[PDB]
Amino acid sequence: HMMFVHIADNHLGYRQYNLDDREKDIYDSFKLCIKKILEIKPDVVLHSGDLFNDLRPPVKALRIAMQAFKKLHENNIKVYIVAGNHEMPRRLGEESPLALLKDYVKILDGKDVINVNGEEIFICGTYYHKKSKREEMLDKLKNFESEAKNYKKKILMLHQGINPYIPLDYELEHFDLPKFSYYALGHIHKRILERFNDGILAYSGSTEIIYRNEYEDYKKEGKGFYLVDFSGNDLDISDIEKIDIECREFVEVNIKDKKSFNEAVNKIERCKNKPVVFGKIKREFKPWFDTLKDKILINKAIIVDDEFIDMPD
Amino acid sequence: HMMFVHIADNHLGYRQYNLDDREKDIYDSFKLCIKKILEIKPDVVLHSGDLFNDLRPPVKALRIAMQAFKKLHENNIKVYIVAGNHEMPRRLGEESPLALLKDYVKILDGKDVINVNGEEIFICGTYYHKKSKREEMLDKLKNFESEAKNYKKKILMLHQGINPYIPLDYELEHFDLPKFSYYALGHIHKRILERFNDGILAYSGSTEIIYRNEYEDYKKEGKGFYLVDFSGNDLDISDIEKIDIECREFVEVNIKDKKSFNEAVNKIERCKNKPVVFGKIKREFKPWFDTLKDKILINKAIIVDDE
Amino acid sequence: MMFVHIADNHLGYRQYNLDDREKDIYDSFKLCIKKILEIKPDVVLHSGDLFNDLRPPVKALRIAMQAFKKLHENNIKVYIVAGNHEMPRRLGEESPLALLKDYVKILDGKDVINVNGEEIFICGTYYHKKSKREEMLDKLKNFESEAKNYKKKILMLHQGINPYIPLDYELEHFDLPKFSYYALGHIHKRILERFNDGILAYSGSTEIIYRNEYEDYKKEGKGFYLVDFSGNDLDISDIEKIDIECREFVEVNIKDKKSFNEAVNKIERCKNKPVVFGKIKREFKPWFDTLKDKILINKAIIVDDE
Amino acid sequence: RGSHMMFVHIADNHLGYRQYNLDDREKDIYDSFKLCIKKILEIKPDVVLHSGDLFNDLRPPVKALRIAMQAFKKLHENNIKVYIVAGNHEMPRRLGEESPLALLKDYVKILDGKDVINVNGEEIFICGTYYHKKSKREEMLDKLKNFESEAKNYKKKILMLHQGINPYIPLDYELEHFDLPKFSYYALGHIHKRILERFNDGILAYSGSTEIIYRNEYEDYKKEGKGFYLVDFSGNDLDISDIEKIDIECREFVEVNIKDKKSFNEAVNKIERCKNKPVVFGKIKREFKPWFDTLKDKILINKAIIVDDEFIDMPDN
Amino acid sequence: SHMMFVHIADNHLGYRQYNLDDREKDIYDSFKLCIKKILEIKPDVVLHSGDLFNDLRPPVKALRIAMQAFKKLHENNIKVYIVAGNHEMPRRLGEESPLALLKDYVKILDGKDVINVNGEEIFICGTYYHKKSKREEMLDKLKNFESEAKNYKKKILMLHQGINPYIPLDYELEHFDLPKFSYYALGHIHKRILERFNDGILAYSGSTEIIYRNEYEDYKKEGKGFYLVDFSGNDLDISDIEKIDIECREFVEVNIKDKKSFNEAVNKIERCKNKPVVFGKIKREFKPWFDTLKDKILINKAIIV
Amino acid sequence: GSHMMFVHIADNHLGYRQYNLDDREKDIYDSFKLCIKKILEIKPDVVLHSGDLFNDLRPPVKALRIAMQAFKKLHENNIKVYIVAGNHEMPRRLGEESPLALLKDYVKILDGKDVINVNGEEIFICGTYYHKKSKREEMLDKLKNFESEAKNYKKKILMLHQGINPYIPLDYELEHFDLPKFSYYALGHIHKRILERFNDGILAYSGSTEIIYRNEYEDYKKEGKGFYLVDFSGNDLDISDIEKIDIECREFVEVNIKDKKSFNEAVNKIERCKNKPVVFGKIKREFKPWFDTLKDKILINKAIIVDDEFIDMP
DNA sequence: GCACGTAGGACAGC
DNA sequence: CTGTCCTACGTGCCA
Ligand SMILES: [Mg+2]
Ligand SMILES: [Mg+2]
Ligand SMILES: [Mg+2]
Ligand SMILES: [Mg+2]
Ligand SMILES: [Mg+2]
Ligand SMILES: [Mg+2]
Ligand SMILES: [Mg+2]
Ligand SMILES: [Mg+2]
Ligand SMILES: [Mg+2]
Ligand SMILES: [Mg+2]
Ligand SMILES: [Mg+2]
Ligand SMILES: [Mg+2]
Repeated sequence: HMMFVHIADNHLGYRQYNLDDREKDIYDSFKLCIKKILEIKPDVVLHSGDLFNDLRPPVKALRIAMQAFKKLHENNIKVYIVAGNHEMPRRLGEESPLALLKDYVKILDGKDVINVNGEEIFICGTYYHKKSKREEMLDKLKNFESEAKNYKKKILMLHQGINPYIPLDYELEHFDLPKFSYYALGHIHKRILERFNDGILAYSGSTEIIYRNEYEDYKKEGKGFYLVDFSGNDLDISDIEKIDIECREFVEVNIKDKKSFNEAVNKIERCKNKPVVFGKIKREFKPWFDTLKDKILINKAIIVDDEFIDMPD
Repeated sequence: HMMFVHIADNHLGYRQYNLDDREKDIYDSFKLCIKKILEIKPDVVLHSGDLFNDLRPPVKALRIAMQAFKKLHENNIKVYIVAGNHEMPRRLGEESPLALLKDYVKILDGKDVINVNGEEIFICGTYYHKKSKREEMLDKLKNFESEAKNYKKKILMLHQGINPYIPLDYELEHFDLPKFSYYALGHIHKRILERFNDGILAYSGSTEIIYRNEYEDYKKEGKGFYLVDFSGNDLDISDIEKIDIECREFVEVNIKDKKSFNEAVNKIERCKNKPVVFGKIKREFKPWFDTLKDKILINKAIIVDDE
Repeated sequence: MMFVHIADNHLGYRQYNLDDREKDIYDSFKLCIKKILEIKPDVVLHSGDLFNDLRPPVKALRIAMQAFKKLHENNIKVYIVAGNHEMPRRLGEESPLALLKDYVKILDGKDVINVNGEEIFICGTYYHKKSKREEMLDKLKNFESEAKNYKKKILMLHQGINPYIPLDYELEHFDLPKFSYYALGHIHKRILERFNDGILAYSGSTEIIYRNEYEDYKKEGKGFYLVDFSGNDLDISDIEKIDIECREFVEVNIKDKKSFNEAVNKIERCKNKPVVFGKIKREFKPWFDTLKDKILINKAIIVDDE
Repeated sequence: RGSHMMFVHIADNHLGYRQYNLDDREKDIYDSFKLCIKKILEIKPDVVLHSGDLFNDLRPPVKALRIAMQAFKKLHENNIKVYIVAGNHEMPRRLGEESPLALLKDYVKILDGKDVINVNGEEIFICGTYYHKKSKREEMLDKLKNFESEAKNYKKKILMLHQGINPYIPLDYELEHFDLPKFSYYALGHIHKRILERFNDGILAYSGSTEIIYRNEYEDYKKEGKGFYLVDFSGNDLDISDIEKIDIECREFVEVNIKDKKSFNEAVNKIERCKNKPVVFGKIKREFKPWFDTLKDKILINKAIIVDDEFIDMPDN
Repeated sequence: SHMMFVHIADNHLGYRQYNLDDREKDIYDSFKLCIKKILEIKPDVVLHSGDLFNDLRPPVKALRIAMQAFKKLHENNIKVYIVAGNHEMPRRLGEESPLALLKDYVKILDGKDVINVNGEEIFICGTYYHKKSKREEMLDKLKNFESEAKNYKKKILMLHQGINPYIPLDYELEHFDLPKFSYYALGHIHKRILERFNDGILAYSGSTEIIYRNEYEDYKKEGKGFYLVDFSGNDLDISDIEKIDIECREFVEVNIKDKKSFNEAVNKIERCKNKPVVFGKIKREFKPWFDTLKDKILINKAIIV
Repeated sequence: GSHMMFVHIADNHLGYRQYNLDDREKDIYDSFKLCIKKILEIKPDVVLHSGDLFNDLRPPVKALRIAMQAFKKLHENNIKVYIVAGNHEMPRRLGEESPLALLKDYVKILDGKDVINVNGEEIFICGTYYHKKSKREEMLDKLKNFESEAKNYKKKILMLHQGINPYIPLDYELEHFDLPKFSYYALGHIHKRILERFNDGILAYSGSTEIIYRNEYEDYKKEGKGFYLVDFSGNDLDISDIEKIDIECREFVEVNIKDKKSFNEAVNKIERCKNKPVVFGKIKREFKPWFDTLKDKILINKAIIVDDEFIDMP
């Protein structure tokens, strides 16, 4: 009877390694999500910020974003967004690139109660605030709890890092946020879904490998977005699907012998799309690995001249 | 039966001296033109490029731009634009911010025939080319006249510099461009209107003082846009009205004595808008002039420790 | 006090011209070193044949230098004697042992090492040929002279001694003076036993160099010795032998179904992909070729006879 | 001369090469190298570019390794940074095999990419790569363009390579001259003759071999002399005028053509005149052979052909 | 003793710094001062390593002084050798060096010559200043000298160049360029340099006056003048080399930043025995005060701030 | 005989480099060295040099070499030499020295009197350097003092380097009536040969030893360049006792090529030359490339090209 | 299908 | 008894 999508951190227009192919990769994976959300046709899409990677994004990025969210709004899919760190103006009077989506998307900086078929469900959220302004936020957060006291299904949207989920730094502590049915969170690029307070907290995670860390969460959790159903009166992890998205493959290598060289080539041959390779290659195997340049997107491996006597337990 | 607007070089989002106020100024003068164009309700608006000052212009610039061209298209005014030096991509696959206006505007890189009341009229244009590709351009230009041979009222749109009107550099020589009724030109920020070939050539000029030099052309010719009627079969200067737009005034000073100082105070009081001051002021007169810093936009004046 | 006696690694030896085999040698060597590093003895005595050639592969050299650096950085003093393989042949030719000069003391005489907290006398010399036995005897007698007033004395040599190796040998058992411990090398089988009121040892090679060494690996095991020499006297009881896993070799004689099953059983029972050698009847050839994925190399002779 | 910047371009020492199976010749190669090294230490440049073939073999004799390691240590200890590219001789063949260049890892930077060196007080871009074959020229072009890309916004750019370039060596060659982008200096090796000349908007150089490795190198030894280059690169532009060529004393070779008393006496004169027992080669008439056999003590090795022919050849003037 | 000889260079006759009569006179006077001491010494040979004149066409007075000097030196049956410096070297073909005017008193060196002194026989070779560009030629030139000196025991080389260790930028030759000679009579380097080199001893006589603003302190540390080697015995070393220094114009450096540094200025300036040249930096506030004593000073061309 | 003879030479302008040509600078040298040679062939008793030996105050070194080479050779043959400083050789700045100074050991620079005793007579010489017109006053006083000391002398010679009013219209430093009665007037500042009786005696300008300005050529053809050879054997001297030594020097041909004739006259005149001539004058544009055929035959072409079509028909 | 080096076996010793 | 032959085969270039 009801379903909604939690996505965030697309970082539209990010250009890793200054590679054209990569800027494309970000766009494509985004469009892939949009296609899937259009295939799913949920009632709501919660977007937890960092739609754009920059404050003044390339025209292609804006074209795609506007193109996409128009297509969603035309399919009677309601979309809520909170501005991420990257989308927050710095000069006075400066506008967010999110402003271009004003006609297809609701930018959240307060409460809103949305009536779906056939239920009535409460949403509140706010833009990215700094660690500096945490005090400011607490009042805002408490005012949200206040107006949500009498609501059964209440969703909170935020673009911050919460203390256990992100070492240093973080803007909020986990005991800072009130009881909500679902926590649509965004600033953290790894996939996080788990019970919290008396409900369920979530980071949708980035939709492509944006920064240097995300390599293992790609294999371990996969990148994409969440699809919460919220059909019944209760919600648990059991009613939350993770939609995965194919994106640029990264293979990590540690070529030190004939075996590790072949394991590398196997991993590379097995890739559907020309991978980004990283890790370490011993000097002695370097020119031999250079034979795979046709089969590889870019080689970001450190070359090691050192002769190690490393032996296993 | 027909009238149309030639505007160009608004340079949206240019932020002169890194000043907030200057970026506003540019917005303001643009939005004024749009209001005045709406008060006029012409049939066509020809925009000869450099609409945005940047390739990835600020968000406010894009919102202003889209709202403006929406407001024009919803009033059934057809708009043509050609991309200027500033709106042209560098990388392959980089897109022009003009593309964000695709829904209200025809971006020209070829011909198009527009049917007015009750006439049929030929328009063609192309984006900004470099001097380097002049040969390429000649081919393009010759093909336009060919496709226009049997047309009586023909308008050509370009965003280039033409050799007599701008010594160095320029991309085309004036004898490069074929016979057309009207030349909708851009890239030269001063107002230029004069007869040419067997028709009438125009540079609409910038809609605000972009560089410090264009200041006197504001004083001397005035900045804004053109309103050509093109009602009869022939068109002449008599049928071209120039719409002016008030914009930020600049004051030049050379204060070494009481005379030039008093002239300075006079001109500053004489200004309608808090002026941008530049020129020379003697070191000794420095603390005396700082009394008007609240009464002035910005002080970009040179200090002279001698004369 | 404690010390390690190792020898005959034959670094860079490439048996059957096999990549995997040259590796095997490196690997077992690096492993002894790791094991030596986990133990952290005071001294490491190396009785020669570290390298298999005078101009060993770059990797072998690279590995060796790293190894002894790591040992020297852990304040373990290392003595080595030049083996037959490490001895220059044309005049002016240099030994690959020279590349280790900064981590290792190459022995051609005496040296007294002060440990915590004992004082102990070491002597040794490079590999001499049979030809120079006369020469060597004097050298040994010169050692005995300088060691008379010393309590704990070790002799390092890389030779074959007459009883321990039928043919050939450079010294007779009665050629060598009385020492506490005879740190010897050049015989690839493990030899440890009391001798001349002391204890004589060949550490044995650290990998299967010749196909002959095949059974002594299973029967005695390859690696090195760990002598402590803590007390005033030392006996076999205070010598630990560290074993090393290495390449297994299977012998075959396939002429019927029995010997075939003995072979496949022996091969599957192997921990590391085996080297097979021996005799196989021609009629069994394509049938045996089914196991190449489970085998390193097949050096068996094919027999067209009845 | 100075400077804010200076560097030495050396290559092709072929350490451990043993020509004619002569101990003496093997020594010669060693000696001349050491002499280059000594001269560099007296010069004290900021950088030393070595364009490969330091060693003649993949598994070089121990003496060569010690001499080599000693040399680059002594250079590194005097804070001269050394960049090297792998020559044909130093490229591993079996998979996993190591280059003897690896033994210099701590004193030398092996180039297979870009690197920007900060000198006092200038900033200069260096790039290079190991030896590629003709077979992999395509592979190489992409890499070379990648250098051109990464050097455009750089002022001083040096390219290091160990290949033969098409005009400079008819057949064979791995690259064509139009393959390589504009660089300030082309630090090249693999052609054992001394080559220096302007090229593109810059200057291309072969340091040449530091001793007579193959039997061909004779005349360029006499005409150009073997050793290395010393470029200063102090100013923003560089021309030949700012490139000094350091010569090196090495084993003398005399070419002889003994056909009469004159040519015989001229042979003996050149040989007696030699500082070091020369390698004699060329032609000796049969009739003069046993007479020349008197000088075997005075000669390193005699590689001259004996000619039985009686020529009635006569010159005009 | 039985034998002695002199090494001098870089007088730069006719240099007129800041267009001052007194400066050009100073150079002259100091040159003539050097000449006086050479006459007091009475050596067997006099070696001059170039840059005697500052230009190829020097003023007539400079030409007069020089000729007069060497006339006075040649008349004592003292042999003199010279090699052409950078400044004395012709540009057009057919253009002559002013040294040519001294042919009657002097031997200009561009090759070998064996001189018999009392009572020994000694080998001299040298050549003029070559450019960096022509280093190759020079090496060949040098190689031919070594050849003709191999069988000679006492061999002296005369050159006017910068050698790589002794002068970073620029130099024409590297120190390993020059063969073993008994004495390296060098020029073009205005600072005093004397030290052993190869199997012998290399020397730069240094300028006889302060040409550039740099040379002020090197006059204090090494002293300016020329070298006097005897070479009577079989061996040569520093032990047999006396250096005659010559009194010349004092230079004062200033940095007036407070009353103290000003007082330090007055102390050093009043300390000048000879009408001083003042240079350096002066604070805006302190300009007029020395003008009370400006009559007591030669010229104030200190950096303008 | 005789008992006495001497040479009057002047204005060699040594180191002059006309048209910036190596050959011209050489020519000046060559003609000078030739004179010295002829003087040595002659072996006169005295040499009077009326100034302008050098062309500048700072002459090129080659010039100084050649000059000194010459006067030493003259002084060593026991020929005493007197010289006066020309316009060119007189210092301007205070303390500046004359290039004449470099010749002190072979030559006497005159700025006063000196009596030289010959075999077996006693004869008076006086002279002075070049003074400007402005300093004529000084000079007249100087001159009265010269006439005064020579009154009781029978053989008295005057050396000057000036232009005298009739012999040179404008400008001149002295009037002809400015100089006193002397046996011989050794004069120099005028490059043309002038010899004539004057004040019961004889005045002479030796003239330049080469064509310094483009004008002097026809004066060379008509009078010839070189020096004078005076004997002064009797108490009086007249033209009869003055031999004029001529010197071959660089020929200059003037052309005025306007027609076929004038062109042919040009080619003839050039071919007739012993030495590749300096050509000057006018050549019509139309004849330029036809005249370019003679480049091998010519030292330098300094003719104006006239494109103008003149109706010049007298 | 080729080439190349290493290994491995053997024969020559003044 | 070092030296060097010969043959055999692993491994990579390649077509
Ligand atoms: Mg983010
Ligand atoms: Mg974020
Ligand atoms: Mg423009
Ligand atoms: Mg514009
Ligand atoms: Mg062994
Ligand atoms: Mg052994
Ligand atoms: Mg090579
Ligand atoms: Mg080579
Ligand atoms: Mg000099
Ligand atoms: Mg000098
Ligand atoms: Mg005159
Ligand atoms: Mg004259």
